[PDB]
Amino acid sequence: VMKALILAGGSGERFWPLSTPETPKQFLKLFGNKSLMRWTFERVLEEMDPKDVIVVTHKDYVERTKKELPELPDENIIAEPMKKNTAPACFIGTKLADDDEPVLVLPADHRIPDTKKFWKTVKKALDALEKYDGLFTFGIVPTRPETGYGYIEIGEELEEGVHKVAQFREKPDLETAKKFVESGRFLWNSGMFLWKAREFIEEVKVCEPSIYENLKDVDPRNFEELKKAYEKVPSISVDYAVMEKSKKVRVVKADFEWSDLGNWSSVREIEGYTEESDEVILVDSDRVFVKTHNKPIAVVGLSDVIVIDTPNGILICKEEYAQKVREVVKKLF
Amino acid sequence: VMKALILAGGSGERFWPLSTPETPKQFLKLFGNKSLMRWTFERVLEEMDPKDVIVVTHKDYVERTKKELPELPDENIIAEPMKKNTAPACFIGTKLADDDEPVLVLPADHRIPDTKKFWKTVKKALDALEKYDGLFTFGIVPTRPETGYGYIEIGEELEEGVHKVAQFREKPDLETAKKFVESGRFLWNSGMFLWKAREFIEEVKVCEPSIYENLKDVDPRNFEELKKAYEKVPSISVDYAVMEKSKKVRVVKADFEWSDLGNWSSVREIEGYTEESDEVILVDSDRVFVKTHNKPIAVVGLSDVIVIDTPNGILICKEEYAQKVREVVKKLF
Ligand SMILES: Nc1nc2c(ncn2[C@@H]2O[C@H](COP(=O)(O)OP(=O)(O)O[C@H]3O[C@H](CO)[C@@H](O)[C@H](O)[C@@H]3O)[C@@H](O)[C@H]2O)c(=O)[nH]1
Ligand SMILES: Nc1nc2c(ncn2[C@@H]2O[C@H](COP(=O)(O)OP(=O)(O)O[C@H]3O[C@H](CO)[C@@H](O)[C@H](O)[C@@H]3O)[C@@H](O)[C@H]2O)c(=O)[nH]1
Ligand SMILES: [Mg+2]
Repeated sequence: VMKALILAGGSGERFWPLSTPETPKQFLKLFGNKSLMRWTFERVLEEMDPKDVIVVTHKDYVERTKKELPELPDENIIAEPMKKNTAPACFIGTKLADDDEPVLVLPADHRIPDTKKFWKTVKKALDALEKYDGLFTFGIVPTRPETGYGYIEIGEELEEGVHKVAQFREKPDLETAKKFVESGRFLWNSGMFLWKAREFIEEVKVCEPSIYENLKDVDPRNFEELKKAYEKVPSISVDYAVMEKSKKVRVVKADFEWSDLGNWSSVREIEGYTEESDEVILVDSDRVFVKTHNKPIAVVGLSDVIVIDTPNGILICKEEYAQKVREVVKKLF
Repeated sequence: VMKALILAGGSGERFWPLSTPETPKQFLKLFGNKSLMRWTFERVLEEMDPKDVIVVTHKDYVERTKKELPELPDENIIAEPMKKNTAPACFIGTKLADDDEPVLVLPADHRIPDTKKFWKTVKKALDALEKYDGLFTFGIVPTRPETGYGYIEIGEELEEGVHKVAQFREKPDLETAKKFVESGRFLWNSGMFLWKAREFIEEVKVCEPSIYENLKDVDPRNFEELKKAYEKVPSISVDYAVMEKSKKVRVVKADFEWSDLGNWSSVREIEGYTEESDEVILVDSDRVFVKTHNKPIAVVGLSDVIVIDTPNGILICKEEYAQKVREVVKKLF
C-alpha cells in the first residue's frame, strides 16, 4: 500500500487576467475545462483508491478542494494554518502514513499528458525504493537554463535508469544553470518525490531539526495544535531544507513529457506561437502568443510578446518578463 | 476678398481600431468630440463667411459632410468622382475663385490650437502675396527627420520672415531628411498653401499639363462632365505635381504650433505618455501610450509601445511602426 500527498499551495498570480486573487493556481482550468488539481487527481485515481490520497492545503481552500474532488474523504484534506512552503507540508503529510509506507509527493501545478508512462516511472521508482531505500526524485532532461527549477547531478548508477544523486542544487544563478546544462551530467528536479515515511522523517530530524522538533508530536487534524506548532516553524521548501543536504538522495529518469505550469510562456511552450487568423493580425511581428476574446487583436512591430484578453483585463507581456506578471497583481490590488 | 479651400480626402486606416474603413480621417473625433474637419471649419469661420469657404471631397462623403458643416451651403461642396490626390482637387477648387482672388488651401487633418496666431500668419502671408506673387507655403521648424513631410530649403529674403524657396523636396528618404534637419536650412511644409487663383492655374499649366488640359474648361459642379475629365486625370499630390517643380514658391514661417495627425504616434505627441492608473498597470514598461475601454490593461516588459482598446478591437503597436497600422486594416478587411 502507498499514499499520495498532493501539495496545493499555488500562486496563480502570474496567470492574470485568467486568474483572480480568488482563484488560486490549483483551480485554474488552463486545459480541457479542468483545473490543474483535478487533472492531477484523475491521474492518481488511475492506479489508486481515494482513501490513500492526501491533500495538504491552506484552510481557506479546503471547502473548494472538496467540491473539486468529491471522491476524496473529508479526513483526507489536511487544513494548514499558514503557508510555510513544501518542507513542513511534506513532513506533516508523511506523518499520516505507517512508518514503512511509501509516500509519493506530487505538486498540483504540473502537466503530464501521459498517465501510463507516469505510472510506469512510479512503479520503477518503487522497486528502486524497496531495493535501495533513501529519498527519490524524478529527473527531467533540461532544454534551457531555467532558474526556478532544482538541478540534480547524476552519480553512481544503481541499475539501468536509476542513479545515486552526486549532488542537488536548488534554484541556481543563470550562468551556473547554463553550465549545468552544458555539462550534461544534470537533470531538472520534477518536484515530485518518493520516500518511505519513517526514513524521510529521520532525514528531516538530521537535515532540519527546527521542523522535526516542533512538528514530531502533532495531530495534523487538530487545527489549533497545528496552528501553534506552525508559529515556531519556518517557511522553507523540501529542496533547500532537505535535498541539498541529504546524502541518501536517488534519482530515476522520468520517461514522460512533463511541464511545470510556471507562467504564460509555459503555456506557449505547450501550445505554440499563434498564427494569423480573422481575429489575430500580425504585421512585422514574430513569435507572438495571443488569446482573443470578443474582438480582434493586432500586434504591430513586436516579437516574443504575450497578449491575453479576458473580461478581467488585458495582459501585454514580453516573454522574458512572464514571471513579472505577479507584480501586476501587487500594483492592481 | 479671399477663398478657403478645405481638402477632405483622407484615409483613416492608421487610426484603427478607432476608425472604421467606412469612416475617413476627416470625420474622426480625436479631440474634444469634434471631427478633424469640424475643427478645421471652425478655425476658418473665425475670420470668414461660410459663402467664401469650399470643401472638395469624394461624392461618397458629401451627405456626411453637409451634416458636419450645416453652415456650409450645398453649392460649396464639390463632389469628386474619384480620389486623385491633391493636385486635381486644388485645381478644381481654385478655378472657382476669380483670377486675382487669393485662395487659402487647407488640409483637414491638422491640429492648430491657437486660432489667432494662425490668422496672424495668414495675414502676414496675404500681405506678402500682394507684394511678391507666386505660390506660398507655411514652414514649421522640424523637430525630427520625418519622412512623410515636404521639406522647404530657405533661400533669399524678400522681407523679414518671408523667403524665396531654394528647393522643395516632398517625402525624402530618411538619410536625406536627417541631412535636411542638421543643415539648419530647411522647414517642414505645413501642407497649407496660399495663391492667387489665376497664378496657380498657369502654374499647373506649365508644371503638369495633364491636369490643366483635362480640367481647364470643366465646370467643377457639373458632376458628369467632371466624371469624364477625371478618367483622363492623374492621381498626384500638389506637392509632387507643382511645388517640387515651380520657381515661384515662397515661404512664410509659421507663428503657431502645428501638428499633422498622421498616426497614433501623433496623438501621443500631443497628449504625452500614459501614467499608472486603476485601468493602466505598468511593470518594467516606460514611454507607453494606452487607451482603455472597459478593462484594466497591464503592460509588462515593453517600452515605446502604443496600446489602444475599443469595441472594434485592440491595437498593440511599437511606436516606430505606427505607419503600418494601415496594413492591419488591409489584412483585416
Ligand atoms: N500546502 C502548501 N503547498 C505549497 C506551499 N508552497 C508550495 N506549495 C505547493 O508545492 C508545489 C511546488 O510549488 P512551486 O512554487 O511550483 O515550487 P517550484 O518553485 O515550482 O519549485 C519546485 O518544483 C519545481 C518543478 O515544479 C522543481 O524544479 C523545484 O526543485 C522544486 O521542487 C506546488 O504544487 C504548490 O502548490 C506551501 O507553503 N504549502
Ligand atoms: N479631395 C481630396 N483630398 C485629398 C485627397 N488625398 C488627400 N487629400 C487631403 O489632402 C490633405 C493632405 O493629405 P495627406 O494625405 O495628409 O498629405 P500628407 O501626405 O500628410 O502630405 C502633405 O501634408 C504634409 C503635412 O500636413 C506636408 O508635409 C506635405 O508636404 C504634404 O503637403 C488632407 O486633408 C487630405 O484629406 C484626395 O484624393 N482628394
Ligand atoms: Mg497629412
